Formats: sequence, C-alpha cells, structure tokens
Amino acid sequence: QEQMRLANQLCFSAYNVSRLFAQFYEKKLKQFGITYSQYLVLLTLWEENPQTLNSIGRHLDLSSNTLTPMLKRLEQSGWVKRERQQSDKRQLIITLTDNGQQQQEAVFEAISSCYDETKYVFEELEQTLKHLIEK
Amino acid sequence: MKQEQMRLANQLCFSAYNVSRLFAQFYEKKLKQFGITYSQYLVLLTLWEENPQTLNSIGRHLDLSSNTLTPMLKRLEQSGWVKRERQQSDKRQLIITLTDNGQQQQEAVFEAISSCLEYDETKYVFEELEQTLKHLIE
DNA sequence: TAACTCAATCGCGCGCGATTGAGT
DNA sequence: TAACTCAATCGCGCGCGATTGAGT
Repeated sequence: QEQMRLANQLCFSAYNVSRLFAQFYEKKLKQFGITYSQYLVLLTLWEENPQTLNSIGRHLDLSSNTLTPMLKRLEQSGWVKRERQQSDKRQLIITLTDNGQQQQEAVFEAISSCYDETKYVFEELEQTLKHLIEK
Repeated sequence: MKQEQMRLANQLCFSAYNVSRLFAQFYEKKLKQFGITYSQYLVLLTLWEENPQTLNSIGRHLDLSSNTLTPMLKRLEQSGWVKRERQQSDKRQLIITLTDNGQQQQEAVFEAISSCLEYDETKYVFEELEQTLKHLIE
C-alpha cells in the first residue's frame, strides 16, 4: 500500500512539473507565435539541421502522429521547409529557413531573461519508467 | 555564461516532459481494463480521499478548472464512477459524489497498479522544483 | 509478387487561454 | 441596475494507439 502512495505522489508531482514548465515556456514564446512542443522541435534543428522527421522523433520520443501536423504548422509559420528526399521518396526532410535559423538568439534571450543533482534524479526515473513499459 | 543556465533549463523542460509522458503511458496500460484514463484516475484519487466534493474543489487539488473537468466528469458519470448533481443551497455549484461502484472499485484498481511496480528522496526533489516553478509563474 | 518501412491519417481525451451566461 | 462567482462552452494543439497508403 505505501509503495502505491509513493508511486501516486510521483505521477502527480511529475504531472504538475511538466505542466508548469509548459506554462512558463508558452508565456515567453507567445510573442514568436510558437508552442513549447514546436520549440522542442526547433531545439533539435538548431543543434542538427537538416533532419528527417523520423530523426527528430527519435530525439524527442515522438512519431509522425504528432510530428506530421506539427511540422506543417511550423512550415506555414515560416520556420522550416518540408521536402521529399529524391534518394528515398518515403522520407521527409526538415530544413530550417533563414528566418528560423536567425531567430534562435532572439528566442533564447526572451526565455533566459526570466539544481546540479536534480537532473540526475529525473534522468534515472526516466530510465526506470522506460524498462517498466517495454517488455 | 547565461547560455549555460539556458541549456540546464532546456534539459529540465525536456526531462520532466519525458517523465510525465512515461507515467501516463504506464498508468493507462494498467487502467485500460477499468475503462478510465489517467486524468480520471487523478480525479478519482481526490474523491477517494474526500467525498463528496465540488468541481471547484477537485480543481483546486489538481490545479485544473472546469475547462478540463466539466467534460471529464461527464465521462466518469457516463461510465458509472460518479454522480454529478446541482447544490440546492447554491445552484451555480456542482457536487461530485462517488457511486457505490466508484467507491468499491478502489481496491481493485490499486491492486492492478501495485502489482506491476530509496525513491523517497526523489519525491522531495520534485516537490521542491514544483514549488520553485509555481513562484516563477506568479 | 511480397515483405518492409516510411509519413500521413483517424479518433479521442485532455490542458488551457479565453469567453459566455446562468445564478447569487 | 451592478458586482461577483460559478460551470459550461469554444478553439486549438498536442500525445498516442491504431490504421492507411505510397514507395522501395
């Protein structure tokens, strides 16, 4: 029973924390016209560009069920280019525009202008949950 | 130097983003058989501690509001877990009450979750970050 | 021909900023 | 008439189990 009461106040605690972060980021990002999930996508591109949809998904643990309609929105909003690979026409290559590439500094400033062992505790629970789900 | 602090905040959005997802995945897997979602399970946890309650009260406990809870208490009512009824005293208010079935099924649910499960130190680190972030938003 | 691997699509339930309109 | 406080509603963007259909 007590091991349940521990598990329950961890779903709940992690459930609050990700919501509050998401709130905090969307507050600052509102002015650029992008969401936090789009921001995450843009963080992966800012590190490695171009990338395939599949590659971005692997970085974020997401798939095309999320990333297909969401890269579209980033394209419509001028941050990225979606185009088919000639080499393999099933694949989809996501490339930053110049405007997408350029605004990184502006975005990072907006966020920045508004805990050493914590990160370890998350990264470990992340791992513990990943084995509990799979197999 | 500011850039290093950003990288830290980015790999915490992301790390808590992954952890919340995985827990939801885990609790949906186990709760599938009872025909409830994890968010409904959360609502049910507060009723199991205190019943009845108003929609507003539940929302205070989970930091949610009617925009989420209104359509979601309707699903739990349709599924037989709760009653939704107007307060005679104050007809703006909406009182949530567990059914017998919703009350009685607690043990069954907990068992289903329990049987698939030092980590107390961890709970303190989350609770604190929660509290840092709450003040950061206001 | 088939097996395989992709993004795209479908259905649903959140979360949440914002607004509405009933009720006190 | 007003101020105030509720659940309900609206619109949108996720997340994700599941399926589809184009391409290799």
